[PDB]
Amino acid sequence: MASMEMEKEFEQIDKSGSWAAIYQDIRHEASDFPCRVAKLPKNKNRNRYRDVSPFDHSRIKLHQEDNDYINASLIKMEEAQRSYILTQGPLPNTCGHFWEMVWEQKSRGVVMLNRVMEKGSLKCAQYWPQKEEKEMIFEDTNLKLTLISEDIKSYYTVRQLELENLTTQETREILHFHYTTWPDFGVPESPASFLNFRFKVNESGSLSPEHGPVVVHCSAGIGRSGTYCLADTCLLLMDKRKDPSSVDIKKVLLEMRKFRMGLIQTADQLRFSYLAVIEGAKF
Ligand SMILES: [Cl-]
Ligand SMILES: [Cl-]
Ligand SMILES: [Cl-]
Repeated sequence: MASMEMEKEFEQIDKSGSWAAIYQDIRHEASDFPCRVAKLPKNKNRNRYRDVSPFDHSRIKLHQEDNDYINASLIKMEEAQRSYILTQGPLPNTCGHFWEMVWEQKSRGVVMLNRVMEKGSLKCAQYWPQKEEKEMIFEDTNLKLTLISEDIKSYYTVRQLELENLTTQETREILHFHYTTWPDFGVPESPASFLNFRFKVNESGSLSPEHGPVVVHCSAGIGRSGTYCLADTCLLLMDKRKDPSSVDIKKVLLEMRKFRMGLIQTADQLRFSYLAVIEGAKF
């Protein structure tokens, strides 16, 4: 019943053509916090986009002795009982930092929402190994990463990776959930594949409470990644709440934007998030 209620509002926004107005209201209401660390001169080459930075209060800090900076934010959705690390696609010089973050934060799942190249432009470095016999060694952070197997499906691929801390020789299995079919322009026409992908992430065990937060990225870590986090958080809230129809997607998005700027980068992404929540509410 909460799906039919939200669907009638959705149809009202469609008929009004008010998606852009609602979206601009969100942009205007969104939190503004300092990002002084991200903007230090020494961090210039650690940011893929000069206009997308983590706030100081929620940034993930690396623990090794150097420079603690990575373009990544901890989004703690307390009522939904889930935290997420949203991060940019790693750069050629930050793939060691990325896996150091995964190790130190105890994450067991990585959700990737882009292809490495799209429309003939690079969105992310090739930060995992494509071939079993060609493992990756990150000499700066002393980590080794091996492809163990992969399950390639028509719309997404799940890879079983082994991440080894070369200092301690401890190994962990990391699952790489790679949504490979987001369209080159716009958003998916239907959220069915997106929701089936989310189900596979949530059923994998990689997001058990015993493990650290899932790491989610796209190219900047705000648009497609914001859509995934927003839909997942809203659907979780529909279980936490006594009345599932009380979940207000705009309010949830504003709460997420306390922890990372720019989440949801277009009105079409906002509409898609509503559509995904409406459909997932049925199930
Ligand atoms: Cl500096
Ligand atoms: Cl709410
Ligand atoms: Cl924005």
